[PDB]
Amino acid sequence: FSFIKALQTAQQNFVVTDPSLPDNPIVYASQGFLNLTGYSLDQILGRNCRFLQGPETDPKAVERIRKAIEQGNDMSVCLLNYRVDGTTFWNQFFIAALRDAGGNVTNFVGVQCKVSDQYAATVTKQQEEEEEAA
Ligand SMILES: Cc1cc2nc3c(=O)[nH]c(=O)nc-3n(C[C@H](O)[C@H](O)[C@H](O)COP(=O)(O)O)c2cc1C
Repeated sequence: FSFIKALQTAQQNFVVTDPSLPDNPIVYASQGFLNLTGYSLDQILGRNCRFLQGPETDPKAVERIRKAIEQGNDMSVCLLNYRVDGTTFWNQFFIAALRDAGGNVTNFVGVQCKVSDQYAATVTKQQEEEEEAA
């Protein structure tokens, strides 16, 4: 709740989605998200965030995000995302399930952090090794 306030003042790139609506659409996007991705609000409001994914996005990573959403818990992962002009960037992605006072999930918050090639090489390597383990 103030978590979201904290992201605003930290000027982060994030969206909030509403899983009560079909296909878990975006109901808010920060200015930082618009700047990073090059989309406008009209393009993304009421839409699922998968438009950030492209042909070279690791599907194992997308799957990890899917399970956390199905279970209503938190995770992070580094994957390839795509801007509106089709240019790419490395995204250290974080997602949190927001629960109400009764413990029911009301929202998801996805924070996008653009990261370097150097950083991404290490983390995706570690992710590949984790996947190879299981
Ligand atoms: C709050 C939120 C933020 C999201 N942000 C991203 C993102 O930055 N990058 C990404 O590749 N997927 C993002 N997604 C994941 C997709 O929306 C989708 O949940 C994922 O691709 C798995 O579900 P699907 O198989 O139905 O596409 C986000 C999802 C949520 C709920």
